[PDB]
Amino acid sequence: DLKLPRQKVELVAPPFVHAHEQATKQGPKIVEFKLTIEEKKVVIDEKGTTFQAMTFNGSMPGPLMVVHEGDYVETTLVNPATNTMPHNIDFHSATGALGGGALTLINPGEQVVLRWKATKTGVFVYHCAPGGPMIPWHVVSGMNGAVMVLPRDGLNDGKGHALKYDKVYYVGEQDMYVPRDEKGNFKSYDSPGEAFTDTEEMMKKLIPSHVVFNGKVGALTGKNALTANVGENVLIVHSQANRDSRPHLIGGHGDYVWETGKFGNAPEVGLETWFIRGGSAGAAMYKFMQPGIYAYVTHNLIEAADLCATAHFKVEGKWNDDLMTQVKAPAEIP
Amino acid sequence: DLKLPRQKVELVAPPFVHAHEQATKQGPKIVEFKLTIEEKKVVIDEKGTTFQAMTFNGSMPGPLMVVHEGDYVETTLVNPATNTMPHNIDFHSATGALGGGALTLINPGEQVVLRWKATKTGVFVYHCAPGGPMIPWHVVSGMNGAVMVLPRDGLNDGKGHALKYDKVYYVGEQDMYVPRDEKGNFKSYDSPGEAFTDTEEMMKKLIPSHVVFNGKVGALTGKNALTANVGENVLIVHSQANRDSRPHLIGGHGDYVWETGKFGNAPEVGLETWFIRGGSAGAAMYKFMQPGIYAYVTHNLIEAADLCATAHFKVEGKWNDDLMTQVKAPAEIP
Amino acid sequence: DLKLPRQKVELVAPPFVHAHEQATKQGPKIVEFKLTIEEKKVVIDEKGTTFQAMTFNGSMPGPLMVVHEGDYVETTLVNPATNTMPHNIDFHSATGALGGGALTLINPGEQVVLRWKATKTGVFVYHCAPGGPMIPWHVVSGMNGAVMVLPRDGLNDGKGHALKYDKVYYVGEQDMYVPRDEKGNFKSYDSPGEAFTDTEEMMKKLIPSHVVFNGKVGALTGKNALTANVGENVLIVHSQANRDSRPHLIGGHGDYVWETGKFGNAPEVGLETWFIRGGSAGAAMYKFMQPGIYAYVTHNLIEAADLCATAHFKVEGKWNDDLMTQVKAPAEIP
Ligand SMILES: OC[C@H]1O[C@@](CO)(O[C@H]2O[C@H](CO)[C@@H](O)[C@H](O)[C@H]2O)[C@@H](O)[C@@H]1O
Ligand SMILES: OC[C@H]1O[C@@](CO)(O[C@H]2O[C@H](CO)[C@@H](O)[C@H](O)[C@H]2O)[C@@H](O)[C@@H]1O
Ligand SMILES: OC[C@H]1O[C@@](CO)(O[C@H]2O[C@H](CO)[C@@H](O)[C@H](O)[C@H]2O)[C@@H](O)[C@@H]1O
Ligand SMILES: O=N[O-]
Ligand SMILES: O=N[O-]
Ligand SMILES: O=N[O-]
Ligand SMILES: O=N[O-]
Ligand SMILES: O=N[O-]
Ligand SMILES: O=N[O-]
Ligand SMILES: [Cu+2]
Ligand SMILES: [Cu+2]
Ligand SMILES: [Cu+2]
Ligand SMILES: [Cu+2]
Ligand SMILES: [Cu+2]
Ligand SMILES: [Cu+2]
Repeated sequence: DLKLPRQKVELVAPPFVHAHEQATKQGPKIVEFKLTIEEKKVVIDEKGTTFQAMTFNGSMPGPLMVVHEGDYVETTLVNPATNTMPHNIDFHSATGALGGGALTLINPGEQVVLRWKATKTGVFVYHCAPGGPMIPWHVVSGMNGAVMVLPRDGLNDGKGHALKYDKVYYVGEQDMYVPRDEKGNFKSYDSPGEAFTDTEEMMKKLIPSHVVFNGKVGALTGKNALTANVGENVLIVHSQANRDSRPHLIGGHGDYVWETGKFGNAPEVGLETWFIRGGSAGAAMYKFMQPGIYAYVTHNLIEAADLCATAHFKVEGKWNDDLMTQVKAPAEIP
Repeated sequence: DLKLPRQKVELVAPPFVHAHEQATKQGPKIVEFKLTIEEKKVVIDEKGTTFQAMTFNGSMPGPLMVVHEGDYVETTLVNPATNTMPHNIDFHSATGALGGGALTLINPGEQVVLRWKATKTGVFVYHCAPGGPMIPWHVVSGMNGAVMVLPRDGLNDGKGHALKYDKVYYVGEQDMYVPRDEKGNFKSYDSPGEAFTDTEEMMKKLIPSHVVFNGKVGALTGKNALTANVGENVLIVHSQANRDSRPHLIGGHGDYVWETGKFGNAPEVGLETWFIRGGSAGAAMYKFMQPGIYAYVTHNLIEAADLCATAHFKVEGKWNDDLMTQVKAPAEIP
Repeated sequence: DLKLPRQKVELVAPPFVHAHEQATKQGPKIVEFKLTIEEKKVVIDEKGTTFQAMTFNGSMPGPLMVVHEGDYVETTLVNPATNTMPHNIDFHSATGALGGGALTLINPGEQVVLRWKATKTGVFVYHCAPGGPMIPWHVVSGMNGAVMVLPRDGLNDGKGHALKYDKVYYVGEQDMYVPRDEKGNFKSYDSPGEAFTDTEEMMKKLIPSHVVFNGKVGALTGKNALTANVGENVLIVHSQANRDSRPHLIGGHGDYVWETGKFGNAPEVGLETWFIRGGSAGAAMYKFMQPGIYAYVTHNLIEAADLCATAHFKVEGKWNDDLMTQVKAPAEIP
């Protein structure tokens, strides 16, 4: 009975985001997405530690879905027969039926189609939630992503001025719980099922072994560093489906920050470090002023440097000596 | 010398709240409350784990006290001779004498009467605080509740519009520290005193064994689920006297949220998950749009599903297919 | 080429703050500071536990630096030959080069001079960040402080009214990780280098042994209690470079709070407890209304009472019985 135009989106793997308009003259449409669940053993660190991951579309985090307020989001969720467990999807952006979870439980070999109306603006978590103790387990195994619901007029600063980003990145942070054997090495498992008992015991102690961006230590460094140029306004969407995080751009700021992630609220300005509550997404925009390398971290520095939670930006452009200068290089003390 | 009318309140056990007006034409009064401390061994989980609780009025949390700005709150605190320890009360809503703690220390067999002027609006924690290492121990043993100080004109959205709730619930979250014996079973103790040494050792490691609403795993489920109807605006007051929490209504939102809990500040709008700082209360209101079961959790999902921190709402009314619909039920993949 | 007047500041040890103007008619200047790194073994608790500290200017936290928006901050960082490690400095208030860290790495026997323009108002962390796993280690060893960048018109409430403080204190909170030996006693080490392996292993488990203000349990109690008088407006700057905190003034409030610490945002009003995200500074002002002793804590009460995180205020003036009174002193129950 819903007679609106249909638009398909081709999702892209994080940290990139599929093409979209900020402000739009389009009216509501039914925006069609497909997510295909993949359970797979992956490597999560430079030492070769393995992990029984469970993913939407093969990635941790799942891809960012972008729509506008008043759109209808129609998702085909697919659980191929090559998987071992039931799965579903809960959208924090949606209203009713446990976010959609109560309507989307699918066994291996099945698919389901859910539609929800995007009545709330902001960035929001989505995650699997099959029931009971499976809920945390599927989430901390990687089954979480985000969806961004933009105002049709684009973003604003709460004082009448438009805020337009030149690019957007999606940083999904994942707390992981990898058990150790008696001598202190990380364990490997043959299936998610086999990993479950030891993983749950560790989970209940509330200390992760790894905290990573984009699924692996170092994922967003080297060839895969984030990039910008001086003068570019970059939006960084950050999600954490289970545990708090405190993002910080080393050498920069959050010029405009929605730490609770919801665009009906004005952004805060000029932040050093912001806070993503476990179970949410937030967003920060920054206009780069200086070239060079920046690190984007959670500012629990133990997590950042020792447990995996560091990304880099490589920024091109001209150095601004008015903003910062080395007046005297390192020299022997007089 | 204070010549105002006196009004007695009959407190009720959480999650319910004693009857009160939102907006009022009454001027200030002296509002009289009684709290009677009870130390008691209770069951906190479905496996029969026991716990040496210490409570105001027999409940965890202690009952919600509701007054208006400019009222005077006169509390008779009673420590019956059947208890073993000294106790007191600190109101975060009050000014002076460590919140009242320095004026209310009572041995078993004694009572005291404290009056404080409600000069600050919002929801606030109250808790026992007898001195030194006893302070955390009495709090994490259950000796905490909340008090709500309403504006005399009721709540507003910060943009001129009244916000009236149809009902209010009080969810008190309790971090508990139950030691285990060598083979890994929870220990039982004959008295709070006997539980103290092992409990303190565990407390200092900062990981709870249980995180519960209303004193027990499953307290706010089944016959004791929270309830609403589609179209009802429900206020949920959430407190945590010792440790952070991140509330989330699964399948809903926080339409208007005071996460720091203080009504002199405008609410934020349209939240997915909010944050209650340890040592505070916050409040969220939501107008239900869909029938069915909702879960109200802390969105550390390990705490929610595995350590006890899940409540349910059962909501009656008509399903709204515009907001959400299952377009295609689970089916075999083509 | 920068032709502005130069002004030297004599830094003072926390919790005190060097003399400065709130509102000023001065235009921009180059404000000159010196920080001299000291590695030293210190006592951190009343039991005599020792700790391999690394400090700016000999203190934990490092001293508060105060300037105005648009000033240039020129810091001479000195690493004497008596130290063992390289060190640097990252200012969260600065733009570029990892906050200055990429321009300030100095070996023992060297110094460097960095200048940055104070373009962002608020309170901000500064900390050492030499690279890799050294970053958390130097920070949690004590190498962090703060800088306050005031508006030239002083502070305001966001509604047109000036907020002038009568005094300001700087409370730096430090999470410390002191390993234990087999029988459960804290270990002592002969050098920071020797402490590193055991300290890193503990750090990665994310539970501190101590959480202190001003470098030691009890530092801000007794002779060294903070002080005020009834009617005095006190600003409390609170920093935490690595881990979250939840400040609370027991018996008081946060009348005006910048919990994210940034003066381009209006303060929140009337808070009980606020939240300092790890990697940030925040600020709260309170006008004292009652004499007596107050405690200033993190409201994880286990951390406050058992791990070290309690300061006192001693406040002089006249008791206000309208705000609070003991109606009936402790007496036997009728
Ligand atoms: O060497 C036997 C001795 O080792 C312990 C660990 O201290 O257990 C190890 O050996 C057992 C027998 O091979 C294994 O099953 C166990 O998993 C391993 O830790 C003791 O329990 C045992 O007495
Ligand atoms: O079987 C004795 C042996 O067991 C240990 C634990 O490994 O201690 C247990 O037995 C002691 C004597 O009964 C108890 O006091 C103790 O509480 C219990 O754990 C060893 O310490 C002991 O050598
Ligand atoms: O008494 C020897 C016995 O003690 C253990 C600890 O259970 O190790 C202790 O003694 C070793 C030899 O002196 C020390 O190196 C070690 O540091 C200390 O804990 C056992 O490993 C050993 O069998
Ligand atoms: O070696 N097993 O944990
Ligand atoms: O290189 N020393 O001045
Ligand atoms: O068995 N005692 O912990
Ligand atoms: O039931 N299978 O389409
Ligand atoms: O006794 N060494 O940890
Ligand atoms: O001192 N008893 O009332
Ligand atoms: Cu799943
Ligand atoms: Cu969720
Ligand atoms: Cu008590
Ligand atoms: Cu308190
Ligand atoms: Cu250093
Ligand atoms: Cu930093």
